[PDB]
Amino acid sequence: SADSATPHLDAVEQTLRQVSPGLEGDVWERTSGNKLDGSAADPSDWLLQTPGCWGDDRCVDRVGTKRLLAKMTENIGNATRTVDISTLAPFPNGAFQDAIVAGLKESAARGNKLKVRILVGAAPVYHMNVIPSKYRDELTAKLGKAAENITLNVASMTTSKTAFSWNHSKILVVDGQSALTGGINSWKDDYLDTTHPVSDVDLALTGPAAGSAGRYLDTLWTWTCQNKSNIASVWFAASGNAGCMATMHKDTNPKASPATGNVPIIAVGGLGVGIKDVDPKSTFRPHDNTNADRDYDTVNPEESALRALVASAKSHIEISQQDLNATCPPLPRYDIRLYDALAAKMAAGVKVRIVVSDPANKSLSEISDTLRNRLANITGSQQAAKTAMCSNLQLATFRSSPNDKWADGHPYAQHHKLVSVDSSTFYIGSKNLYPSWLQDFGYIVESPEAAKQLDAKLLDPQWKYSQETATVDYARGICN
Repeated sequence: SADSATPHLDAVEQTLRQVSPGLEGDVWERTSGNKLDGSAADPSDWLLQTPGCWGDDRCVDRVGTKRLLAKMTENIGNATRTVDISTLAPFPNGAFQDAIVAGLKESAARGNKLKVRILVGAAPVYHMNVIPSKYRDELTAKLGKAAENITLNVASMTTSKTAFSWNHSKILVVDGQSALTGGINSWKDDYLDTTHPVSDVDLALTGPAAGSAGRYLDTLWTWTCQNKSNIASVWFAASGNAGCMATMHKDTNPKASPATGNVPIIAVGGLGVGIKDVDPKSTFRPHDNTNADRDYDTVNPEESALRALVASAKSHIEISQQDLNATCPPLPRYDIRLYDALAAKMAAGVKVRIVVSDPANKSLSEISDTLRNRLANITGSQQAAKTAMCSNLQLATFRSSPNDKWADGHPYAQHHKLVSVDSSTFYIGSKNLYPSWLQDFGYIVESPEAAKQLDAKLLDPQWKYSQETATVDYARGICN
């Protein structure tokens, strides 16, 4: 018998086919043959960690931010057919807008005509910073003559006011062949023009998994175009006499996709609330959508995917997030199944590291108290729960230097949506682990070589400096 080289993806895949079988292909997809899109000078620069400083409370070395902007511009500049962008509102501005404009000009200068979609999600209150006809016109002016070659769709969307759902995915797909995704929403939101920048992470790849991201964006745009005449749901603006391109990706890029590398990946997203009510094909049989809505799970496979990635760990788990708990009533405070999965792992002796952003930006007591309470359910007593927790947990707030704050007095903040297990398989995307009912998207990658680069370039330094805030750290007998 033959031994799988992708045990973690195999397990996550099995769970996704149980939960969201009918969404396979569109909202989640397993592909082989991807390449993590790092040059030959720097093999790790698929890992787009911003700002890139470590050990330095003045963040001298901004190579991470500089590399992100250059990669956005380069990827768009190589477009020959399509450019597909999603983010949280507002529409691109500042340095991101400059990179979009420069890339689109470079593609046009090479003789290309492009279709371009730009989709943002809006909180129902934020409808000032979301005028799509204004953004279309400003981008068209900045493009100049290059605008003649661009068929543009720009939209802001809210899928549920009652259940607080709108797009939060952050994706750049070019020609359905290259993709960037992660937690970086904009230059200003991560305070990157600043001497207290926010730590964040994106990944860049090429290959079939970029097609997966395009199919996810086709799912959101099919709904957006179906609702383009409902002003409460969608504000839509297009160039010239262009239509609403519901399926730009299916139409302009194909399904069979050639391999560019040897990395297996599960692309996985969610549809939030108000796009699709249920996966009619699902036989899964496990208001609070995170913890008490089966139908919601079936159209939000990313939630089950992230819990399955935790469950697949045999040795150790590292979680880096803005938080594990939500502070947004009516949302629940935490994902019960996620915390139960983490508790069961510690009950087995699997190590769990959780680094979250400084509450200033305890936050920590909330996490350890909950893990302990879920462990008490499993182990039978608070004393046995403490034994399992103190012996297997590392819990801290984030720091990128030996200073407790940035040199300029602001606290460190972090916005990662990162999970890694067994120095093997990791998620980078836009989906927070705290309860949230938005459209989100990310990639789960199984590659020990890449996961070890993630250790060396991100998680090892993160812990070198964050351990100083730890309230629990089994490696030094700390358990306060």
